[PDB]
Amino acid sequence: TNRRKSGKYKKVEIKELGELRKEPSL
Repeated sequence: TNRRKSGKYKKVEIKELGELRKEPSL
């Protein structure tokens, strides 16, 4: 069921990088 696995990492790709986006550090 690859579609369900992909969705988990897709959240991280946006949010976890989104923490750095809060700026300056985190």
